[PDB]
Amino acid sequence: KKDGYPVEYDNCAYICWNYDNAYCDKLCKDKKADSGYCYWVHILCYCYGLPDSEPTKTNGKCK
Repeated sequence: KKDGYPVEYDNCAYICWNYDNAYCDKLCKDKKADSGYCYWVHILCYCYGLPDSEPTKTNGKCK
Protein backbone atom coordinates (compact mmCIF):
# COMPACT_ATOMS: atom_id res chain seq x y z
CA LYS A 1 0.00 0.00 0.00
CA LYS A 2 0.99 3.63 -0.45
CA ASP A 3 -0.16 7.18 0.13
CA GLY A 4 0.09 9.88 -2.52
CA TYR A 5 -1.43 11.94 -5.30
CA PRO A 6 -2.98 9.59 -7.89
CA VAL A 7 -2.19 10.56 -11.47
CA GLU A 8 -3.23 9.92 -15.05
CA TYR A 9 -0.79 9.79 -17.98
CA ASP A 10 1.59 11.32 -17.76
CA ASN A 11 2.27 12.42 -14.15
CA CYS A 12 -0.85 14.66 -14.14
CA ALA A 13 -2.63 14.71 -10.77
CA TYR A 14 -6.35 14.99 -10.13
CA ILE A 15 -7.44 18.52 -9.30
CA CYS A 16 -10.11 18.82 -6.62
CA TRP A 17 -13.65 19.80 -7.42
CA ASN A 18 -13.37 23.28 -5.85
CA TYR A 19 -11.83 22.49 -2.41
CA ASP A 20 -14.13 19.51 -1.81
CA ASN A 21 -12.69 16.79 0.48
CA ALA A 22 -15.66 14.48 -0.15
CA TYR A 23 -14.95 14.55 -3.89
CA CYS A 24 -11.37 13.42 -3.38
CA ASP A 25 -12.43 10.81 -0.82
CA LYS A 26 -14.79 9.22 -3.31
CA LEU A 27 -12.28 9.42 -6.16
CA CYS A 28 -9.62 7.77 -3.98
CA LYS A 29 -11.93 5.02 -2.76
CA ASP A 30 -12.99 4.27 -6.35
CA LYS A 31 -9.28 3.75 -7.03
CA LYS A 32 -9.31 1.20 -4.15
CA ALA A 33 -7.67 3.46 -1.55
CA ASP A 34 -8.69 3.64 2.11
CA SER A 35 -9.50 7.34 1.91
CA GLY A 36 -8.63 10.73 0.47
CA TYR A 37 -8.97 14.48 0.76
CA CYS A 38 -8.36 17.74 -1.07
CA TYR A 39 -4.96 19.18 -0.19
CA TRP A 40 -5.66 22.89 -0.38
CA VAL A 41 -2.05 23.95 -0.85
CA HIS A 42 -1.98 22.41 -4.32
CA ILE A 43 -5.73 21.88 -4.73
CA LEU A 44 -5.10 18.22 -5.55
CA CYS A 45 -6.69 14.96 -4.41
CA TYR A 46 -4.44 13.01 -2.03
CA CYS A 47 -5.12 9.34 -1.23
CA TYR A 48 -4.31 7.15 1.75
CA GLY A 49 -3.78 3.44 1.18
CA LEU A 50 -3.69 3.17 -2.60
CA PRO A 51 -2.70 -0.22 -4.08
CA ASP A 52 1.03 -0.42 -4.87
CA SER A 53 0.08 -0.73 -8.54
CA GLU A 54 -1.83 2.58 -8.73
CA PRO A 55 0.23 5.32 -10.35
CA THR A 56 1.07 8.27 -8.05
CA LYS A 57 2.80 11.59 -8.63
CA THR A 58 6.58 11.79 -8.63
CA ASN A 59 8.89 14.78 -8.93
CA GLY A 60 7.83 16.25 -12.25
CA LYS A 61 5.27 18.52 -13.90
CA CYS A 62 2.13 17.46 -15.76
CA LYS A 63 2.70 16.51 -19.42
